[PDB]
Amino acid sequence: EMEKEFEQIDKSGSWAAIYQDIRHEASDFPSRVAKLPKNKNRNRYRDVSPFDHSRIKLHQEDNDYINASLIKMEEAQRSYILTQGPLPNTVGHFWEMVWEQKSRGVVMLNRVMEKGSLKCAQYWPQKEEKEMIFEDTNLKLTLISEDIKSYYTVRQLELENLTTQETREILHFHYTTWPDFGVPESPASFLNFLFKVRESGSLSPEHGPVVVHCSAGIGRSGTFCLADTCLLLMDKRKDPSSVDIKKVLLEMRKFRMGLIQTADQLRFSYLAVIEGAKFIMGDSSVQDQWKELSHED
Ligand SMILES: O=C(O)COc1cccc(Cl)c1
Repeated sequence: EMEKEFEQIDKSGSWAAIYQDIRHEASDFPSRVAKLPKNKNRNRYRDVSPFDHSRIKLHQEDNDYINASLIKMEEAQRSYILTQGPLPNTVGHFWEMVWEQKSRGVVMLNRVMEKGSLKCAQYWPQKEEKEMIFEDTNLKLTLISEDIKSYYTVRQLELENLTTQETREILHFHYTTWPDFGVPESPASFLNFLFKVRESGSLSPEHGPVVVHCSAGIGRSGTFCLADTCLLLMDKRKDPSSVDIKKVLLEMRKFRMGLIQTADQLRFSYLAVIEGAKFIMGDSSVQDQWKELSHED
């Protein structure tokens, strides 16, 4: 059981040690396309690249490259696209990807500005009456509605293919109180947020994969899909002891490098899964307690 493993590592203070064993066992696959000189301005960080085998390709003849990976969790029947925060010159590529992959949800785990620096381009509209047009990819994006909670925001967006006049509704889930290289206030507000994404249908197999990002798309983004996948596996087998979070994280690291960036993100992931297991194990009321503790009202 992970809860016992949790106490052993906590009492022995071994998080930095567990974390280094994961770093050392992690997959290394080629990322040749990311490193082509024509793609240097498509990468936010020189040291965070998609592997060639799992990279998302844009359907455009000129240049198919975006810093985005498909993470396919076969047993859980869940897919995720993990990506960087869009750059000023890749906002059009970002929405082209959302369109082409048939995604229903975008999960954003960072603020546009953190620690006095820009972590992400402002890639969605701030007011209903001021829509965004991406000339390079022929898409229009309108803000339909915005629901603000204390520490996250849910936006309904309309994406229009200007080439075919097709429209889709995209849900933007914005977690607004999670610091870079840090961990949420408590497992409670993070779990409340993850359950809200699930409730929307955005993670369901009748849609394309959810798009998840932070600044690099590996740390905070990693924590989100590790907790979701672990809870679904636990669900699927109704056995908390059957789930090894270290093995799931290594399986995810076959698809994108660096998922979970610090030992505290790793400890946070264990905590989130352990608390989440209360619900998965048949205590429905725990979901209402999370909503209370998160103080979203
Ligand atoms: O997602 C996080 O919390 C941390 O991830 C990173 C942020 C910026 C740069 C790099 Cl290399 C990683």
